Amino acid sequence: LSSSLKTCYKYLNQTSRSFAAVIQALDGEMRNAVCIFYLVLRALDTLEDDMTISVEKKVPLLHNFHSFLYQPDWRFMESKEKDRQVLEDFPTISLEFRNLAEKYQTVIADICRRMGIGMAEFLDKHVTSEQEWDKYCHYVAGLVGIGLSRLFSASEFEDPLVGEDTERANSMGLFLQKTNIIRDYLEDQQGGREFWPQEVWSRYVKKLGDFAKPENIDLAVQCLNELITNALHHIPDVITYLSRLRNQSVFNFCAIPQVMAIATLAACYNNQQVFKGAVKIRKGQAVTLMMDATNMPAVKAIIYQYMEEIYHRIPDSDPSSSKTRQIISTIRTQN
Ligand SMILES: COc1ccccc1[C@H]1OCCN([C@@H]2CCC[C@H](C(=O)O)C2)C(=O)CC(=O)N(CC(C)(C)C)c2ccc(Cl)cc21
Repeated sequence: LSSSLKTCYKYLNQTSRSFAAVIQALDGEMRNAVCIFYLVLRALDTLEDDMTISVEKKVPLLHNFHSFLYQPDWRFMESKEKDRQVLEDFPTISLEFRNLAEKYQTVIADICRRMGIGMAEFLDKHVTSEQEWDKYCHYVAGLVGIGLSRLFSASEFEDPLVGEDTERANSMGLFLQKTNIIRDYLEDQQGGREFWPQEVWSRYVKKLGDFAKPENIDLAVQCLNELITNALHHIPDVITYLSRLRNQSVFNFCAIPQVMAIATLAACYNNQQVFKGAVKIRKGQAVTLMMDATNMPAVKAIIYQYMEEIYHRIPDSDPSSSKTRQIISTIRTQN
């Protein structure tokens, strides 16, 4: 490994922690292409996230980020976020980008161009409709699923359908992103961020911060249940997506995040604790999920088990109850 690629893997371990191993297990040219894409997206996210960067400066940064990949000297020295090293040392990451085969460079660049446009559009707004929530999630997450899929197909480790079916790929990203958004309600509130869709929360309370107050806990949990029900709608696509993967290392890479998201949603379902802190699955639970999630029968078994758990906890008076039961039933009877 060049020193510059070695530095990239150091940043990958610093940024992705124990998921770094799963990336490092990817076969052949996939390994480096995903590592670099991971880092480049981390840089883009860090720009988007940084509230100390003004809108007039942020918009050009997001629009032009795809171009910076091709500018050997481009870096950004003014960030105040946790992962700011990937921006300060962007030249090292962009050098390794430019060492990828062109078929992987062009995927990453195109994705960054489109994600930038979409991120720039949401600087000025909160998410209103569920349709807008899917549009926002496409920009920040769904496009990541689509990019990764295109790397898998372009490397020829997976059939071209994996890269072409943008909707199944998009669903992979939306499932993770909506799960994060749901779970991070309170941490977001405290950082002054709002991602729950206004059209949903506005039917329970007047302001989204209201869900943190004790008198509204019943309403908060109803909204939580409704948004979780929304996220579950992506699981048929997730199953379809995973069922097409033929490469073991790619399977594990895609499957492990999804089962951990499923278990997280199950933990969060009808759970007051979402409104008081960060509900997380136990480390030993996570490890077992990661070790188990390596073939379709086992992933389906995990999904069905957590969905049955949710099913049996649905309160009769929950306003989303028959929608929750309906999507769980669809998932169960598909595979
Ligand atoms: C659409 O996303 C995928 C599709 C197929 C395969 C992998 C991913 C995903 O990585 C897995 C999620 N993840 C870990 C996995 C282990 C448990 C960890 C935990 O905190 O519990 C979280 C990540 O660190 C990265 C991440 O969150 N995203 C998803 C986003 C885009 C919704 C923010 C991500 C970013 C870039 C790249 Cl190159 C991949 C990924």
